[PDB]
Amino acid sequence: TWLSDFPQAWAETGGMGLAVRQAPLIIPLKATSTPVSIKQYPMSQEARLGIKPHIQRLLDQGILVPCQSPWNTPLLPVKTNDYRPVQDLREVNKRVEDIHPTVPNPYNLLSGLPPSHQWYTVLDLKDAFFCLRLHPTSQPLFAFEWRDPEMGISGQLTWTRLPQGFKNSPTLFDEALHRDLADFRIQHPDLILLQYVDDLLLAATSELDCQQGTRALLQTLGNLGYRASAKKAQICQKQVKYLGYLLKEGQR
DNA sequence: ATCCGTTA
DNA sequence: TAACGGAT
Repeated sequence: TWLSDFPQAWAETGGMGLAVRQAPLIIPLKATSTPVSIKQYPMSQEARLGIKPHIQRLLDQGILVPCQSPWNTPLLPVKTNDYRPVQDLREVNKRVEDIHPTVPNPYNLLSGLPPSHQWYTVLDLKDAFFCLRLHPTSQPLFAFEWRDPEMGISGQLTWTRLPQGFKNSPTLFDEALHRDLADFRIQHPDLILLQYVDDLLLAATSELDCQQGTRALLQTLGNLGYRASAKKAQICQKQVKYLGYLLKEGQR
C-alpha cells in the first residue's frame, strides 16, 4: 500500500519532521520593540497535570528547550475535557514586524483548478510549523514559564521551531513549503498543485498520472523532511474534501 | 486569563 | 454599556 511504499512521507511511520533545506527562521522585531515579560497566571493542578505530558513530549523531541529570557508570555490551559497548552502570544505578536499576507484565500486558490484535472489527492501535513527551525537569536521571543510544584521545577522553556499562536507562522510556513516544492512543480508541469499552508491538493488528468504524481509528491515531501497524515490522506479519488469544499465532477 | 470587535 | 463570541 501507500503507507508501506513511502514510510518516510507519513507522520505515522517517518517520525517527527524537520525541513532540512530551510534555514532557521529569524523573526524581525518592530523598530521600537523591547521585551515584555507577562507573569504566568496561576494554573490549577488539574490543568497542570493535563498539560504536563505534552510539555514532556516536546522536551523529549527537542521542540522545547530550557531557557532564560527577558520575554515571557502566559500558557493557557484549554479544553473536550482534555487540557492542552495554548500560549498567549498576543503581546509578542504586537512587537513583531508585519509581513505581507501571501497565503491566498481558499476561494481564489481553488479558482486555479481546471476542469481538465479531475483525479485528486489531498494531503495534510502533520505538525507543519514544528518542521521549521527557529534561529537561536529568535528563540527567546517565545519563552514561557513551566513550574512543577511537586518536583521543585521552576524556570522558562522556549520553542526551537516555528510556534503555534505566532501571527506570522501560517505565512512563513506557506512561503517555506513553496520554496521546497518549486522544483517538484517544474518536474511535473502537467500536474496541478494547490497549497494552503499545510493543506495540499494534487490534481491530474488521469488516475495513472495522479498515482504517479502522488508517489512523486510523497517521496519529495518525505525527503524534504515534511510529514503527511496517513489517517486523513485522500489518495487518487474522483471526489475529495479540500478546505471545507467537496470537490466532485469539477464542481466547487 | 485576557482582549477586542460585534450584538444586544 | 453589557453581553457575547471567538481569539491567543
